[PDB]
Amino acid sequence: NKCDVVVVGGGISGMAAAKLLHDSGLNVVVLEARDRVGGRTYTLRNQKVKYVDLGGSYVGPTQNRILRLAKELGLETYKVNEVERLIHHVKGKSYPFRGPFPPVWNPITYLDHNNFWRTMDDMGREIPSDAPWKAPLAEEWDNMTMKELLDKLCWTESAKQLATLFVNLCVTAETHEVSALWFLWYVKQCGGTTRIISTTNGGQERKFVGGSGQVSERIMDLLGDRVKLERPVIYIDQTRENVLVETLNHEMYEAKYVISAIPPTLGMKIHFNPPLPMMRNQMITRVPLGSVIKCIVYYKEPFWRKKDYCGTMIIDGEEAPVAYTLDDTKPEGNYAAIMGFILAHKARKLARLTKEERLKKLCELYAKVLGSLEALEPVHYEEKNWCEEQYSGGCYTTYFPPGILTQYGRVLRQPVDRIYFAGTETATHWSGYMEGAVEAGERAAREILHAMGKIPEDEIWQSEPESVDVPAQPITTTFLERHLPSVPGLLRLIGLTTI
Amino acid sequence: NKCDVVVVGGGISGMAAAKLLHDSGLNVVVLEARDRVGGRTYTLRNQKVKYVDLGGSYVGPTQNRILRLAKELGLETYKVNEVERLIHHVKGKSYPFRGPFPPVWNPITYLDHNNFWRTMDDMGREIPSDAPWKAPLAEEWDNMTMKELLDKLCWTESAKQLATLFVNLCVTAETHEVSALWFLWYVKQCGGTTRIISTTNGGQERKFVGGSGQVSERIMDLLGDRVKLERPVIYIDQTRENVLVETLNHEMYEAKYVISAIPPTLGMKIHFNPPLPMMRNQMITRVPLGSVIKCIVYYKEPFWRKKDYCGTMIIDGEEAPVAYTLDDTKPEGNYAAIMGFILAHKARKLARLTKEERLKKLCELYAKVLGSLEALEPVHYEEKNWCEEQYSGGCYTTYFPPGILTQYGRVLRQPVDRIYFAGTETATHWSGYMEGAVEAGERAAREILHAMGKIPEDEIWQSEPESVDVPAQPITTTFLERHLPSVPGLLRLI
Ligand SMILES: *Cc1cc2c(cc1C)nc1c(=O)[nH]c(=O)nc-1n2C[C@H](O)[C@H](O)[C@H](O)COP(=O)(O)OP(=O)(O)OC[C@H]1O[C@@H](n2cnc3c(N)ncnc32)[C@H](O)[C@@H]1O
Ligand SMILES: *Cc1cc2c(cc1C)nc1c(=O)[nH]c(=O)nc-1n2C[C@H](O)[C@H](O)[C@H](O)COP(=O)(O)OP(=O)(O)OC[C@H]1O[C@@H](n2cnc3c(N)ncnc32)[C@H](O)[C@@H]1O
Ligand SMILES: CNCc1cc(=O)oc2cc(OCc3cccc(Cl)c3)ccc12
Ligand SMILES: CNCc1cc(=O)oc2cc(OCc3cccc(Cl)c3)ccc12
Repeated sequence: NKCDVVVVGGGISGMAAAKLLHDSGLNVVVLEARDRVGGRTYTLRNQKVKYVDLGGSYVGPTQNRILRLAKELGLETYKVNEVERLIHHVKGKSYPFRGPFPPVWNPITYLDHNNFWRTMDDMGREIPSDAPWKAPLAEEWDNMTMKELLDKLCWTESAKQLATLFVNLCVTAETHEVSALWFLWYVKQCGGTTRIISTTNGGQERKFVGGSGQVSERIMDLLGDRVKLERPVIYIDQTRENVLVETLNHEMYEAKYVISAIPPTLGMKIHFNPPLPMMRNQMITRVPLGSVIKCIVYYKEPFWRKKDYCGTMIIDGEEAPVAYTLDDTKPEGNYAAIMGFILAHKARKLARLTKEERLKKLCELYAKVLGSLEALEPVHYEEKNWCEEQYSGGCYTTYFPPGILTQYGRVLRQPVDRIYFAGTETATHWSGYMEGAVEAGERAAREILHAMGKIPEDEIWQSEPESVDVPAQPITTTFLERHLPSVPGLLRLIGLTTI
Repeated sequence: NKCDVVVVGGGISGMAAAKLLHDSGLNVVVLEARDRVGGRTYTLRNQKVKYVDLGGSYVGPTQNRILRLAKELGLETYKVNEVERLIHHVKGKSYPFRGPFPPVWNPITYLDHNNFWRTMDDMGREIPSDAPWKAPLAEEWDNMTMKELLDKLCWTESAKQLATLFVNLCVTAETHEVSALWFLWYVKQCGGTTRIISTTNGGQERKFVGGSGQVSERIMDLLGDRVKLERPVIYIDQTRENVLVETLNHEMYEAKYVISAIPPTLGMKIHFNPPLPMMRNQMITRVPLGSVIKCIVYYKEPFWRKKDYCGTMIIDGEEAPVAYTLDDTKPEGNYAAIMGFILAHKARKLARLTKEERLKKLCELYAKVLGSLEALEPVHYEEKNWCEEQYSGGCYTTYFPPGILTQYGRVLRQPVDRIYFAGTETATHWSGYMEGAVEAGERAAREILHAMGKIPEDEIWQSEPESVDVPAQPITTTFLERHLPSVPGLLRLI
């Protein structure tokens, strides 16, 4: 019943908030809808896999908050396999390569690809991380889909196809579904194109030994009976001196403040008294989550390595159920496995199939991409379609359709009386990720500490020391990358010389 | 506790469903979240206005279901005033006109405007009302916004500005917010551009004497204690023999079937056991409602009529708070008033102001457009910002952003075990309107009657005889309207 702060949601963000408040000496309760903590993270354990992350998994350089939290909890990381060659599969053929981006040989196509990535980052620099709606051309960019932007920017089909895959993979949505402003913000607030797409030196560099679910689990262990499982929140009443929070299983909690640590749209599952202000009322109906099935195929051995393939495949084309894979083999070299994502419309299309039918399609794809009959011999399979989750709404995160971020973005983390907002969606650095979950949960917690007069205003937002274990190499460009013309830039140059 | 069918929501759709089931001899309960019925319809009564519709108000020819239901309940209509001239206000000047479309005099602009409207209806002819995702170009059109389509189609700024207003007014959303496929479906399923934009012979022809709220109120009267007010549904459990429906005020209802008669996205406010199927689970997060403030300014007399203006104003441009008005004067000629809509982003922008600040802005606009100082002397004001409503989500209706209708549209009215789906959003003719509310409520009710083996499958969807009181006249076009080239067509000829 009675406490200082009720945290709604026991994912990483809610757990990080609750831990900070608990450590500060406050009495906290975490009300979690599911029979488990972790939310969009979920580590399955069984004899066949030992452990496997079926939700969020990867961490990397510049994600210093999740790294610090995990380290404090006694967790370790290991590096995702990228020793051997990556594969880009396009128009039914595989092209091995090294470095984060597939090589492009055609001079015109090269200019177009180079300009595409450069322009994404150029536009990103115009967008404040903490206020994307303040970008000089916010309205113009928000009123266009990523599809429209790619149609304008990409003078080759090659670049447009790879860019489309980029968007699908980053935000588990179609290019025509999402705002260009929001997408450009999302990439920029992860540190840019190179950082977001990279394994070595990027977001996919590492995983936690034993799974990411341990973050939320170990915090639950620290908090003991303060975490209440199978307590879906249905009602929040702020009309009286103390806030009243009611659960589906009929319990009532009373608190000074509340942290909402759930996906923004999932605030719709709560009836509010008094009603939410107009802007938040409408915002929470305008912010869907993406669509993805995470699929892990197990093999007797990591046989791809013998062919000098690391297990990374970037697979273009409608027929391919999976557009991206990574080696998911244990650091010990056993439980050989390939992780793949079925993205956006394909998650909808292929959800119709049986688990066995999806396994077959994935193996047949991998056999072709890897030129390896061994891919047709899986030993085990695990998968999770996040689209079916009542208490997530999708994965990885919330996307903004055209027009929404400028009109409603400012209220995303604006407090509503004594309700403060956590959740990765409200972060300003790696929003959408476990890192963002920690940033937002701790910031929301500190907003409450400030409201209680326990800390000064300048302590609400806090910098994070760089990890000593996972140092971040800077993102660099070459002179040629900086200065080579775009395709229309080249055509202008040609038209000028021929005059 | 125990009944045959629980209807969630006591708007027109839920009430129409409940009435049909009740009349068929089933025991029905309507669970309504608010302390009132009517939902997106709301008639306010006070001495100053007598009555005023602050929500849905207009009905017209081809909307035979709402007309039949209202007539049965003892309601009458009257005609919205369209005797005198309409006004199109463009680049700071008023241009009076007659007929449903504002005239264009420049020959290039004429071809562009003519082509715009014609093309909307041309495209609509390929979109099945009951399955827009089956349009031959469904994916191509769904993956584009209306902004993109208008950018392609409109060779003049004049046409683009008017087309933009058209979209904003029809669906209370920006052109860049909405799917082209969904918008073209929406217009087509109302009978096309002429029918949707017309007062005389169209959707805005009539209002109900005493207000549209009387539809839901009078059905509540018929059902008596079967309607439970202030019972927001929070939980639906279908794991057992009978469906269990729980309300926020702790009550439990048990039924054979449920009708969900709430806006699709408001399904999110209900916790489901077992969880919803994947497609519906995500669908209900992808379907927002539009944004609108409905504003009624009252005057001593309908002074505009003296200048041979009917009170209809179509007002282009960003600066104007209100893009469209109609005369809201009572049939008796008293309670003179102008109804105006503050649409889409302007609803968001102007919500920050006080009621008095909005009144001043509207009066000053109307004085400019009507060319009358009388507009500066209001006697009363009423308004309603539908964006603030927890149990509507907005008004008039649900819009589909790009990519959604093709991917999720088919599950809108697909039953989930023993839950059937009503609500105007699930209609196939005048979806978005009170007419669609009736169609969907009655159809959902009949799905349940069929599930119970009480009627055959071919009786689930039923035709409606034409109203004798509000007969429809045909929509016509001229030879020149049909055959004049577009701007690029004229350029190809050159
Ligand atoms: C699903 C997914 C996510 C993911 C990804 C791959 C998949 C398939 N890959 C990632 C990766 O490699 N690295 C990374 O950093 N992130 C990755 N993501 C995203 C990541 O999982 C999320 O960003 C993060 O886990 C989000 O954390 P957050 O704490 O913000 O949100 P949550 O996990 O969704 O937790 C919300 C909790 O609230 C509970 N809930 C929901 N509604 C209620 C109500 N009404 N009452 C009480 N509790 C509620 C949920 O059950 C959940 O536990
Ligand atoms: C708001 C509006 C609507 C409108 C319009 C102008 C405005 C400002 N102009 C119209 C017009 O001139 N002519 C016309 O035909 N329609 C016009 N519209 C739209 C019209 O009002 C709607 O199409 C129609 O009213 C919709 O009816 P429907 O029955 O389908 O939906 P509803 O009215 O929203 O009713 C839903 C009810 O459900 C209750 N509710 C919501 N959640 C719950 C839960 N969880 N539990 C129980 N009840 C719930 C709502 O309170 C509501 O009463
Ligand atoms: C930021 N989005 C999350 C994300 C999770 C992931 O597991 O792999 C990615 C791989 C990505 O890029 C791989 C890549 C490499 C080369 C070209 C293209 Cl298009 C994409 C981008 C994002 C991700
Ligand atoms: C479809 N939407 C509902 C609707 C309610 C209404 O009250 O007036 C309208 C007026 C409309 O059109 C008026 C009009 C006339 C001439 C040109 C343009 Cl752009 C619009 C269209 C829809 C409506």
